[PDB]
Amino acid sequence: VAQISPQYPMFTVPLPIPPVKQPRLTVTNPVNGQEIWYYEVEIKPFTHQVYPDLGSADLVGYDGMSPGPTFQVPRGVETVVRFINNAEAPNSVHLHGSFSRAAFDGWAEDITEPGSFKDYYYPNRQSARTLWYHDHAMHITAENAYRGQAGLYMLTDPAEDALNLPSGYGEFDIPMILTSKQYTANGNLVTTNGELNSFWGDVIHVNGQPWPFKNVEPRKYRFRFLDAAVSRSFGLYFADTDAIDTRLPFKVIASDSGLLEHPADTSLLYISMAERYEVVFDFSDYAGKTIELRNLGGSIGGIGTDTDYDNTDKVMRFVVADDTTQPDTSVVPANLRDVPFPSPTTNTPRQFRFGRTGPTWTINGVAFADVQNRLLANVPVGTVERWELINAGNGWTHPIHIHLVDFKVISRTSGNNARTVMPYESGLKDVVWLGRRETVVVEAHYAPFPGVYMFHCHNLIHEDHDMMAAFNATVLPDYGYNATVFVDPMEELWQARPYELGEFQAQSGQFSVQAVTERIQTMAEYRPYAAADE
Ligand SMILES: *[C@@H]1O[C@H](CO)[C@@H](O[C@@H]2O[C@H](CO)[C@@H](O[C@@H]3O[C@H](CO)[C@@H](O)[C@H](O)[C@@H]3O)[C@H](O)[C@H]2NC(C)=O)[C@H](O)[C@H]1NC(C)=O
Ligand SMILES: Nc1ncnc2c1ncn2[C@@H]1O[C@H](COP(=O)(O)OP(=O)(O)OP(=O)(O)O)[C@@H](O)[C@H]1O
Ligand SMILES: *[C@@H]1O[C@H](CO)[C@@H](O[C@@H]2O[C@H](CO)[C@@H](O)[C@H](O)[C@H]2NC(C)=O)[C@H](O)[C@H]1NC(C)=O
Ligand SMILES: [Cl-]
Ligand SMILES: [Cl-]
Ligand SMILES: [Cu+2]
Ligand SMILES: [Cu+2]
Ligand SMILES: [Cu+2]
Ligand SMILES: [Cu+2]
Repeated sequence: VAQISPQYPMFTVPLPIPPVKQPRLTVTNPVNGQEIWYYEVEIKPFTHQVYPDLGSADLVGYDGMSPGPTFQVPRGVETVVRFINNAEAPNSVHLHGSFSRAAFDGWAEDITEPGSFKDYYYPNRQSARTLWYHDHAMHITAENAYRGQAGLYMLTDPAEDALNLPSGYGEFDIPMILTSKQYTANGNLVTTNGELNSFWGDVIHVNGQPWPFKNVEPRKYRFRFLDAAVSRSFGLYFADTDAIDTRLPFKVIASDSGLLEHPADTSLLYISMAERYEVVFDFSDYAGKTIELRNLGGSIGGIGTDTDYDNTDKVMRFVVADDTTQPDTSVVPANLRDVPFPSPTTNTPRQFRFGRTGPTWTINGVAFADVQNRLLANVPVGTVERWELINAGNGWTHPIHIHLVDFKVISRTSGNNARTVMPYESGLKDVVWLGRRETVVVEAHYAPFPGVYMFHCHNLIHEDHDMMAAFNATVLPDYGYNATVFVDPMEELWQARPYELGEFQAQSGQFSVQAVTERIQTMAEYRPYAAADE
């Protein structure tokens, strides 16, 4: 249908790379003598000239930019990130892909008001994967995400590095953070506020830039795809501009939770909100060509309901040079890793139904705000469980996120007989897309930390009104590991604290080296992540 946003100059601005986010300092952990990387992130308003010939867009972002700066963390280095609210509305930060303790996982009610800051303690012990950090605050997630509180967080393993995949952030390892927005005549953002069905957007962005180009060498690139959009699901394919309907093959090498067991040979990638897929594309056969990254129309080929616009079939262009600077020495092994799949269970699955109760998006007819009713499951830590995620509806689709766990997609049924399980769903994931009339069974090990945790739809419109609920990953009082201070997300010890702008800019009081050191050494003594130690 006709584009509503003004006419944009297609493929004329080059793809931005979020900078890598540098720690302020490191703090000796008294427990193990190791260095904890400490960072400061300032959430603040800024403007961006999106449309060269028009007004500015008002955004609010991690360190005054969208996407946020990219985190790059080796497995086994604990990080502490002080997320500092200097904006107009509260925040709650969720590290999506992290088995963070309940109080460091971005619980929607665990907010930071402006003039406050919260310290998040992350383990960084999981399998190498593309994580992303984003706002999760009660009822205001859609707008906080859309206005630009989302950035990448790369968990790296030297073992993954010995597979010799195309490498180097900004070089042959490219973040591909997709968003779908709408602009006014004056080129500001159209707000998602008061939207209750879906906010599709008619302007496609990669890393915050509408319809970019990148100049590439005719060799393999590692592409880290993330759908950071509010509501748009995609069917990605690449075509030579000479033949825009001819889909070029590529390999999926990883899903949400990290590497597949084997690359999945693919020509069409389904990706919905909050899904991460890592692709290797070989430009070597296309020396001298423009490859266009495109999106499947017909609401992702009849899997979705998304409205398509004049230009939502276009993502960005790759202008392929005649030659490499030096040889491409990277490969893609047939065997990437042994995926730590959960031990299969025969226990009867739980059922969660994603639908409507009048004007409200619900799970089992419950809204997240209905505190009484929203804790839908108690799972003993260690348990493997199958959840059957049900979309009975033809008029909505629901990418379901479970916090804490990595899961195996066991099965997909479709009431429009459209598809089953996809080859790139062969590994471990933390989001799975319920297309039209789709039921999906996932299997997860609810481990290793006890806590109250969220699960929900990642269509941020639906999440906010109000398709979210909670599970309790439970232990008996004799469990120890200080479980009593890490099970309740709203525990006083880990709550936001106020600060003054002058303290923050001068690196004094609470931001002295000394205070930051004392505060993080105190946190470390509680040993939040000990039970994972292997
Ligand atoms: C999520 O599940 C956890 C279990 O992992 C629940 O925490 C448990 O809460 C009960 C009471 O809330 C605690 O037992 C109590 O101990 C004191 C004596 O020291 C006494 O006042 C009570 O009679 C009772 O025996 C239990 O220790 C605690 N477990 C842990 C490990 O903290 C938690 O309540 C659940 N959250 C929700 C929202 O359901
Ligand atoms: N996006 C939406 N927002 C609100 N209501 C919707 C939406 N899409 C569909 N509905 C309504 O919700 C109900 C269920 O929609 P659904 O897609 O299941 O409809 P259907 O085609 O009639 O399927 P069935 O015959 O199995 O009910 C219907 O009353 C429909 O009109
Ligand atoms: C739970 O948290 C407490 C609070 O930090 C830990 O207590 C510390 O333990 C170390 C080593 O035993 C001592 O040297 C500290 O002086 C303790 N501080 C306090 C206030 O008690 C405790 O070890 C943690 N327990 C577990 C099981 O992880
Ligand atoms: Cl059930
Ligand atoms: Cl110990
Ligand atoms: Cu998320
Ligand atoms: Cu998450
Ligand atoms: Cu939904
Ligand atoms: Cu979430």
